[PDB]
Amino acid sequence: NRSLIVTTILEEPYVLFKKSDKPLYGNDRFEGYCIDLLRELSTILGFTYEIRLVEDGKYGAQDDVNGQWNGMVRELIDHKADLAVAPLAITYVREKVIDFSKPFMTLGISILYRKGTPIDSADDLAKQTKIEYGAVEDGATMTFFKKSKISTYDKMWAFMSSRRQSVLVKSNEEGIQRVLTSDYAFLMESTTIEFVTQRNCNLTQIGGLIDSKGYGVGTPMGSPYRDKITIAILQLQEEGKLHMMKEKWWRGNGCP
Amino acid sequence: NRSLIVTTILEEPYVLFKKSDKPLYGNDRFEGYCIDLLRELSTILGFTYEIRLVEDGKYGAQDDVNGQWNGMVRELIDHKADLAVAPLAITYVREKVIDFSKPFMTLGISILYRKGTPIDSADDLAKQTKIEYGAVEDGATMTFFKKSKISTYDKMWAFMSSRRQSVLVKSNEEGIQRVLTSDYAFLMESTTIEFVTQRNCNLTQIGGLIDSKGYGVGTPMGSPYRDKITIAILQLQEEGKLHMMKEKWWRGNGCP
Ligand SMILES: N[C@@H](C[C@@H](C/C=C/c1ccc(/N=N/c2ccccc2)cc1)C(=O)O)C(=O)O
Ligand SMILES: [Cl-]
Repeated sequence: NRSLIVTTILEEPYVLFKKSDKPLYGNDRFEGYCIDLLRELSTILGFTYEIRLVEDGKYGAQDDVNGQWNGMVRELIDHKADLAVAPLAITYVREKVIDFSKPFMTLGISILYRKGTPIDSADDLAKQTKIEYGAVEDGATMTFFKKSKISTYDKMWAFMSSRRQSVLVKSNEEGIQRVLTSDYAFLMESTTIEFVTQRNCNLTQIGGLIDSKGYGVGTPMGSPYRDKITIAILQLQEEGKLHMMKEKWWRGNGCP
Repeated sequence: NRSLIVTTILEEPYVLFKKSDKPLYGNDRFEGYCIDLLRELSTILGFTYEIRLVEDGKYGAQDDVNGQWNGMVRELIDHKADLAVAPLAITYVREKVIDFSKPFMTLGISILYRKGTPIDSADDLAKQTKIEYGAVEDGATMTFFKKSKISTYDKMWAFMSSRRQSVLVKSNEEGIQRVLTSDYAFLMESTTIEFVTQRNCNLTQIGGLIDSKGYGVGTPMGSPYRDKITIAILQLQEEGKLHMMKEKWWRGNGCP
């Protein structure tokens, strides 16, 4: 029964500040899917924890000049947190430097856009330059296009790469706003798209999932929590609890 | 330098004997998704191997009286195999006794039924009695329904259980043939449903995934290969190689 430090990041509906008229204290300031998941994990494993929002505000990417990591990944590497419980994508490059639990949610990159247009796939966007499109700078989604040898997606990356300053945004809050107020398609993880489209009733996911990945709890390399967390996740999945938590948090405010 | 012993089991289209007019020897006698996966893994990690078909023809379950395991899971526990490369579901009870890689495929229980009807979900079946529905008796799909506390799945279990002589079958093939000839829906893994619907143009999956689980490569607890194989699988996913393999082994002769 250690007391752990858990790093996480603000992103609805995984983690948000709980609405209140007066200051809330400590872990009580937060709510969301990942907050509920962290509570269920602590019940099973028997630990208390302090939630600390990641200090530099980032998920985790590697500086290609100096090799250094940032974000929640770096916090784990440096043993500044015990666990990262967030919508943090399990990717090849990250799994090499930290230990992820098995996934608690499965998803893929897709496209956020306006409802009734001729666009129907990544190919449709890749073909033309008239409708702009991008992703959040330095997330797994942007990293995917940058590294992809796949035809359409190297082509999409050229468009993005040569327009880094315009089409790449700094957050999801900013991407969504750009979709809503300009002619722009936002490349984004499908779970987040599904939350957005149950709120902004004039937006939609375009096409299928472009790839496949999961979110996992991050731990430092070698951590004894990693396997215990994987086993607790499997228990919660088999009890129906992960599904119930997803329904709780994605229950859109009634989108006609 | 030591070759690995890989336990597996015959299961279409994951592992089958290859039909060929040309002489085949040893491992080359097998083909399938899991064989292609093993070959990619051995190229990436640089190991040689011998494929062996599991002695008791089982994936792996624990005896409810004496606590002993069988199947491929037992071969890993006893250190008789280094890897199990098969569509072995990553479950809580198994993950406690062996080390699974991360999933190479993610799936769930779903519903096989004919096209063209107003039936659109599990709930549509649950609240009627005209259309019969069932599953393989004593299979993982049945286990789910029996333990679920969800209202819809509870009704479904009560129906299937009480009507077991009428609606449960001994094999997927008996259930599929029944969907084709009679007013009957069949519950099984979505991977199997996809294989079927690619070959039976008059059939479809109804609704989405009822639960969520992954197939993973098994290794003995503590194996140094587990994390390596995880990292190779993530590389293959990101390169689009696992998607290409899935398409190769699942695609049928096309349907309008
Ligand atoms: N979930 C993905 C990240 C996800 C999208 C969002 C990435 C993102 C990256 C950095 C980020 N940073 N926000 C701040 C905010 C304030 C200060 C510094 C940074 C905000 C969002 C994606 O679709 O790629 C991952 O795990 O990398
Ligand atoms: Cl793992």
